[PDB]
Amino acid sequence: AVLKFTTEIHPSCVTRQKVIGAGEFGEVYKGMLKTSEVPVAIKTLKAGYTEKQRVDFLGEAGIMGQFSHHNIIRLEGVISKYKPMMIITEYMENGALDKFLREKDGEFSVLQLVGMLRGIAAGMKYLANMNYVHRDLAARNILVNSNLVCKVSDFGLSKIPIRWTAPEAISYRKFTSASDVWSFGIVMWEVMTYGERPYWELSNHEVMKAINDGFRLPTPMDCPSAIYQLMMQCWQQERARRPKFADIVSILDKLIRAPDSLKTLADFDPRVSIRLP
Ligand SMILES: Cc1ccc(C(=O)Nc2cccc(C(F)(F)F)c2)cc1Nc1nc(-c2cccnc2)nc(-c2cccnc2)n1
Repeated sequence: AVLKFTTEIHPSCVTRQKVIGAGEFGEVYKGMLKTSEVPVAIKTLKAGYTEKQRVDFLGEAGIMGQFSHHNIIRLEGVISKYKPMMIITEYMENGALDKFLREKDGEFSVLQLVGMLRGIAAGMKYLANMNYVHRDLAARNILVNSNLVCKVSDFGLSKIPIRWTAPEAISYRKFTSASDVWSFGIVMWEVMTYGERPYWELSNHEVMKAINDGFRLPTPMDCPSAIYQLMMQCWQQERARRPKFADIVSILDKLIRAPDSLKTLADFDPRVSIRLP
């Protein structure tokens, strides 16, 4: 009953080409899939996996089959009847959003950046409504297609993402859609800075200390006032005071549909001073 919304793929339809990462008990590959070839990513469960690993692997496939949304990575199908077992998803030539933005610094309009955030928020609203808590929302877990559409994914830990994680999730392991909202605020900051490292060189302990003392990330350069205000509200210490994803999607949609609203920029706090006549 775990694989209700998933298609079973026969192994003869799949060609693993090059290793692109590490799974939990198997490699992740780039490959080709032939139905109706399309490029795919392929996570495998290799010989020797434990019962817990099998349960988690097939459960992941099952949950992924349930999702059908423009801003969630699409499951092509699963190989469960043969070994090794596989989870097969679409593949994005542009890759993960964090590396993408870092390699394309300054190349997009404010409206393009905000549109990426609206899509991420819409995907997160869907997950939260489906009662799925992501727990690792970060630009590193978002794929970008050739139309600039962002697809929320989960590639596993890179490393504990302290600086993306809400205080209550760090302090007492309370992961909810409201802690995902905190993470989404960090993702907003990553996007508007073209992939800067949150909190720069602060250590994990220094970040938590700063947050507990009330400090928050400063505005990115060239950032719409409305966008900075929204990310700041995602970082409220009190979980219940944060916007829900429905609120975030609504605001971002309204800002995009009235784009003059994005012309008012938050003041950027200069780190250096250059004196010239
Ligand atoms: C194969 C696979 C299996 C599962 C997932 C995945 O996102 N699972 C997942 C689990 C829980 C929740 C969600 C959710 F959708 F976010 F909600 C997704 C994604 C993929 N696809 C994938 N695409 C890609 C990829 C890379 C470059 C371009 N296009 C796709 N990479 C990787 C990858 C890289 C490094 C380590 N582990 C997995 N994975």
